[PDB]
Amino acid sequence: EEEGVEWGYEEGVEWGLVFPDANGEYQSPINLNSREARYDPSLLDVRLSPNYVVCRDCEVTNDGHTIQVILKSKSVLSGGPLPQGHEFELYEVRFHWGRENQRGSEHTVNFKAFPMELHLIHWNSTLFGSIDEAVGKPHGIAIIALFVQIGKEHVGLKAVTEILQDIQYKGKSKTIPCFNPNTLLPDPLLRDYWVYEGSLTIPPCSEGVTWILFRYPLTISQLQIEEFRRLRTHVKGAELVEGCDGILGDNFRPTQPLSDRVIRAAFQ
Ligand SMILES: [Cl-]
Ligand SMILES: [Cl-]
Ligand SMILES: [Cl-]
Repeated sequence: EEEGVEWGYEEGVEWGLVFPDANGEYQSPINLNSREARYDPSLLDVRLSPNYVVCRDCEVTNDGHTIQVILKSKSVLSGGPLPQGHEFELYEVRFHWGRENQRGSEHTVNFKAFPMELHLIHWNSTLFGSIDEAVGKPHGIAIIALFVQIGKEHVGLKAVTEILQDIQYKGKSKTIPCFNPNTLLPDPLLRDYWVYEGSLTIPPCSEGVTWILFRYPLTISQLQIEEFRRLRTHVKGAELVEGCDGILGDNFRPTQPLSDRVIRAAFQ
């Protein structure tokens, strides 16, 4: 980090050489084979319950690797695969997208990739005092993944996309007045999901992450994805590294071995 270690999606050291957790057995993302998913009736014992509210204290940043929308942990998630009574607070939203519409998502479903995937990152406030303390620990982090296609405009995300112009380079941030994560959830009647255990898809790549992947995608407009496609991996004026084009895009980690993992479905 302070020793000059930059990581990215183009040229650079293999992540496992610098981030030991990346060498684990249970990494993310993965290909999800829908036919291999096992229905678990117990996921319905307490219905997965995203209790999200509007955020009026929210910062958007370009960290050179993704766009982060940092929220307030007021929105909360519980139920489904999560331990009974535990409250997972929503900390932020991160984005992964492609340079062309045929790729961009981190996870694939039956080997199909999507133009974008967004991650709603939650931490367990029932067990831990902060998200930093929860990383890498059992039941510490739960991430909801949404696949995103290209189509009609996403109104809720316009609050973000219309300020991407202001954070084109690494290290730039922008406060926005209002963001509602409810708009990132499928309609209440379209919330089939799969669950598996894995890792962060970015360094440090720690395991202990419960992944909840919704079956139904969001849509953003072509203009919206084009804004994302202008973003840069470095500060303005930086000398590009050999092999790199300075463009932040196709910012997905390759899919990882399933190993012996059981993928569960909350639906038949
Ligand atoms: Cl790499
Ligand atoms: Cl992420
Ligand atoms: Cl410009």
